[PDB]
Amino acid sequence: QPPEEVDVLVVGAGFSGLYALYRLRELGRSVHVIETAGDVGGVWYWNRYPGARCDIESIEYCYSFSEEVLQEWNWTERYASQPEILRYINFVADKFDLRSGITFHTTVTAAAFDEATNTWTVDTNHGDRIRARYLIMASGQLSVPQLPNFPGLKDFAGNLYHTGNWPHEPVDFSGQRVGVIGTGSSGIQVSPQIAKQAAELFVFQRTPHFAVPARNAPLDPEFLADLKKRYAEFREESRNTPGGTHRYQGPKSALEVSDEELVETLERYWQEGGPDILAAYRDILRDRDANERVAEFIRNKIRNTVRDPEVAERLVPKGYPFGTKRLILEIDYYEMFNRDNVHLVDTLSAPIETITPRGVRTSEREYELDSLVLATGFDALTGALFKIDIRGVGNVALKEKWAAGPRTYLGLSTAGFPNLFFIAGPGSPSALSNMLVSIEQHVEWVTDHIAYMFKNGLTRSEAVLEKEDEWVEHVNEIADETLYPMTASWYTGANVPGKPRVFMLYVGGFHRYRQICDEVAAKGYEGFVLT
Ligand SMILES: Cc1cc2nc3c(=O)[nH]c(=O)nc-3n(C[C@H](O)[C@H](O)[C@H](O)COP(=O)(O)OP(=O)(O)OC[C@H]3O[C@@H](n4cnc5c(N)ncnc54)[C@H](O)[C@@H]3O)c2cc1C
Ligand SMILES: CC(=O)c1ccc[n+]([C@@H]2O[C@H](COP(=O)([O-])OP(=O)([O-])OC[C@H]3O[C@@H](n4cnc5c(N)ncnc54)[C@H](OP(=O)([O-])[O-])[C@@H]3O)[C@@H](O)[C@H]2O)c1
Repeated sequence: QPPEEVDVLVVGAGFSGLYALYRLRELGRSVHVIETAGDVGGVWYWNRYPGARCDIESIEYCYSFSEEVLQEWNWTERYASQPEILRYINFVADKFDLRSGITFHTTVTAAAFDEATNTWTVDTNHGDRIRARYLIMASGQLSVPQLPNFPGLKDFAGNLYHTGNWPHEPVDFSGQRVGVIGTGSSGIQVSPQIAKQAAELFVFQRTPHFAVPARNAPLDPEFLADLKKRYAEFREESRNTPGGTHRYQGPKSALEVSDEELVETLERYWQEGGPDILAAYRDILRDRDANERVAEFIRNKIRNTVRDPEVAERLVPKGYPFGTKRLILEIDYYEMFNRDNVHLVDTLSAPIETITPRGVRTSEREYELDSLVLATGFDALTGALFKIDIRGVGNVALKEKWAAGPRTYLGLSTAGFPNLFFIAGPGSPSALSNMLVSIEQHVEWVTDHIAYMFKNGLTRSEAVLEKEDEWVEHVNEIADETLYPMTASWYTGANVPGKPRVFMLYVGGFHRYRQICDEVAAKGYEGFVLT
């Protein structure tokens, strides 16, 4: 399959890769995609665990580049399940004939820039060697699964799973003793599903994460049909926001309100369900005292959800500000702890010492299990790039240049590595926004930039070192006026032993970040040198 030479090579056929392929084709450029999976979808291809589902409403979490897709697709529920989102992606891939520009089952292993010819040379684990003028890394944010770091993993005699690499056949847990290690979004979704089959489920929790009710519901096909009438308009309202959704931006400070107004307001959000409570007051993510008032409200709801008070109290998040680890949407997760066959193992109080052939040993006891499910997250934001031998000008490795944390101009490019773009990764809003908004804007800005280079007969595009250092300082400085750096999250690299602890995302909001990108492009790509 892959061509020997191409204007642009794209790595990844998730949402980012697919749109890049599509837009570059519309721009008359030759383009080709390489993708490790057997088919399209990215995260929605790999994460097939039971209960997988989006936590941005279906009507917002979708593409907007095609009116036809917008008119014809029918979402069915407030939050789409993984199988549904996979169906939407295959729909889009079919409509635009995308598979013809993609090599599947192939991992990019190395890429090196050649200064003499201004081109990337890209190698794959099949021994393919492709020459591209431009290299676009659409390889994802949460795409390399992280195992936890525990001795004895290869000794466990039962069945071992990671939610990011879930089998393609359903997994039958009927009558088994099952462990789940991890209580982020993945563990919160997969656990209630396993609880329904397992003889016994042990949920091994380290830090409790904050979760609020999803309140999933059927979508009214009326509502849908009206939405369709003004769908493009509705999406531009989402693009003019900090978060890339219709979330209300609460104008008040959580400190200014009385306790009663605070409870009556938070009750409304709690009842309506969904993540919008994050923007209920302007300073929840800027001030510890404001944050703590909302945090206490959430924590009280949790204590009131679980009958046994001792168990309830082990579920209550402590030690970090609400919203600074990704807020989770839960569906009958806290309720699940009321069931007889469901056990919370608090591993802050009894740390896991080892996995054994039988199960898990903590400092207090051994748990015998037939299956162990790892909901332990991902090597975020940089994990997928670091799996590739990427070499830039003067043979600098990206893995070395970014060894103290990612260094980029606008998150889009890094100096010393010309003709290379990252889609929706570090240095940009990325997962701080609805990713379909983040992704569409980067794919357009990059592919426009490329078209602009061909139009003008230029062949080399590079971020100016001083602009990149200035950008990094800026990212760091605005993060430091929020509570985000205060907490060990995958946003700061806490997912991975030994990884540098640096908050990796642009927090100033999608809207502002887009303003800045447009202004840069409008000045002919200021902070880039084009030759
Ligand atoms: C389970 C899950 C649920 C999510 N829910 C939401 C949500 O509700 N809202 C939201 O905004 N975001 C969500 N996200 C974030 C998600 O990352 C984005 O929404 C979006 O799906 C990412 O798209 P992408 O194409 O950029 O990357 P991906 O979907 O991850 O696709 C990248 C692809 O690149 C491939 N690849 C990587 N390295 C190589 C290589 N070296 N060679 C070849 N191929 C390679 C991978 O196999 C993968 O298929 C979720 C993430 C996860 C993991
Ligand atoms: C709904 C929806 O859209 C959806 C669904 C799924 C994913 N997503 C998106 O992807 C992101 C990642 O979510 P996730 O759940 O896969 O990963 P996580 O958030 O990194 O939680 C990892 C968990 O494993 C625990 N843990 C880690 N190491 C450990 C160890 N050594 N020992 C024991 N435990 C270990 C870790 O414990 P602690 O103390 O917090 O480090 C934590 O409990 C999400 O944020 C969304 O962006 C969205």
